[PDB]
Amino acid sequence: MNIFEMLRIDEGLRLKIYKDTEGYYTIGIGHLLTKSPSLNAAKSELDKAIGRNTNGVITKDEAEKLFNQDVDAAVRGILRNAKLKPVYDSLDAVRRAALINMVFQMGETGVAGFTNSMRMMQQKRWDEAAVNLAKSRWYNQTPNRAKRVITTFRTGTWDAYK
Ligand SMILES: [Cl-]
Ligand SMILES: [Cl-]
Repeated sequence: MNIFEMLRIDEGLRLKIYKDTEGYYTIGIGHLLTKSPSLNAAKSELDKAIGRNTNGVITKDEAEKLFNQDVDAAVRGILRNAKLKPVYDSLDAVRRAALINMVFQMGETGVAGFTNSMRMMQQKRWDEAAVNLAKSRWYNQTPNRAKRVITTFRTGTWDAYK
C-alpha cells in the first residue's frame, strides 16, 4: 500500500463534476475545483485545468493526471512549509503518508493548526497525538476517514486500510 492507493481509497474516483462532503465542486480523485456555488465557475475551472472543453466530464486518464499533480503539490507543499517540514522529516514512511493525506484533504494551512498534535507527533507520543487529533471538526465531520488516518499515525501500519 502507498500514498496513491491510500488516497484513492479515501477520496474515491468520479468522472463527473460532483459536490464534495462540504458541497464544493470537485472532480476526479478528490480534486477540488472551486469553493464557489456556480457550476459554471466549476466548469470553467475544470477546462482550464484539463486544457480542453470537458463539458464537466473527464476520462480516467485525466483524473489520474490531476491526482498525480495533486499528490506532488502536497509533498512539495509540506517540504516547503516551516512548520510541517520538521514534522515530516521526523516520521517514518507510513506516517508521512498519513500526514500527506491530511495535507491533501485540507491544505497545508488547515494542517499546520493542529500544532499540538504536530508537536506530539514529533515527540513520538502516538496515543496522545491520536487523542488530540480526534478533537477537531475534521474528525466530527468525516469521522470514518479521520479514524483511518488517525490509526495510521497511531500505529505506523496500514491496518486501517486492509
Ligand atoms: Cl491545476
Ligand atoms: Cl468519513
